[PDB]
Amino acid sequence: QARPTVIRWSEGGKEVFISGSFNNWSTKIPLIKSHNDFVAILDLPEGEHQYKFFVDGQWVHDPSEPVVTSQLGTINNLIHVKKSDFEVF
Repeated sequence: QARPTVIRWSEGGKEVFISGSFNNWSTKIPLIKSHNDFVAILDLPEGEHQYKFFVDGQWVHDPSEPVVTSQLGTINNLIHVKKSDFEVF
């Protein structure tokens, strides 16, 4: 079960994308420009996901978010998605 999740890239650049473990590093999703900033909203299942940005042609992490080292040895950002069980009530 997935949540809408806001991802904001605020270190600037001209063209931003995100990819991550949530889609097995299979595709990049564009981030929309808005006042120095790039944002996307992602449908992501509860739990922890690793992710990284493709900014002006370079794979880069957000230095303001937590990071982790992959099985491949890469530095990826980590997001925890909270469970939304029973939030209707």
